[PDB]
Amino acid sequence: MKLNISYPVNGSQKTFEIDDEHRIRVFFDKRIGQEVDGEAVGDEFKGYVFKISGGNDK
RNA sequence: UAAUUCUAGAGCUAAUACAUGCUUAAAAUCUCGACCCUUUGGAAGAGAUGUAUUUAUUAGAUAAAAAAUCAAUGUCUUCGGAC
Repeated sequence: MKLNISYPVNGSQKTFEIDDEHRIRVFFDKRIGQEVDGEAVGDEFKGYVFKISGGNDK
């Protein structure tokens, strides 16, 4: 599953690709318009606050 | 996404698009009525009046002559009020 991630202060954006299962399910059962924490998924994402704003299925 | 004039997230800037919003003659006429001190009174001041919407109520005259009359008045006053 891809991850279209964007930073709207610098204006840059970057995609990301992750493969396992257990890091994903923090996202699960969430409507869009709320936040998560990247420490649940990423050691490179310590302290990071997100928000979910769209997707596309298979 | 195998795919069709399929489309998602993030970042910019316009209008005869979208949303708001000022300017201006003088006159007249109505209602309210500070006061006034009086007869038969007259008055400051105030506000109202574009067009469009809806309802109610008036004008939108007309076939041929002259008095008596109830008063009011325009007027020469003829202080009669006839006209």
